[PDB]
Amino acid sequence: SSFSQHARTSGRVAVEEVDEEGKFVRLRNKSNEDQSMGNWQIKRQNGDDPLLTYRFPPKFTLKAGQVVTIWAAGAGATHSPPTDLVWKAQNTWGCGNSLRTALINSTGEEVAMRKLVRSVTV
Repeated sequence: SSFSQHARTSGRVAVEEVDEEGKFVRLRNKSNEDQSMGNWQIKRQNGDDPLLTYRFPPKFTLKAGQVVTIWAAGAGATHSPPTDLVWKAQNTWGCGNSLRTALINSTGEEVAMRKLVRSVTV
C-alpha cells in the first residue's frame, strides 16, 4: 500500500510476531536448533537517521522451539531477562520512513530480520 510489512528468517529463528510501528519484535526459534543468544547483536538502521545496535550478554542459549522477546524502553515492554530484553538508547521509533531491523545470530551471521517500509517504498 503506502506501508508494506515484511520479515524474513533463517529457520532456527523466525521474527514470528512482529508488532507494528516499533512496539515489539517477538522472536521464536522456528526450526529445531538451540542457538546461543549470549553471542547476539540486535542492530537497527533508521531511515537516513542514526545507526544503532544493542549488544547481548555471553551466558544465554535459545531453545529448538522456545520463545523470546526483544524491544524498545517505552514500547510497553518491561526490563525482564532472559524473556524481555528492553534497550535504553531508544524508547521506540517515533518517526520513520523505511526501518530495517535485524538480529545477528550466535556466530555473527544475520539470521532473523524484520522490515517496516512506509513513505517512499518502491
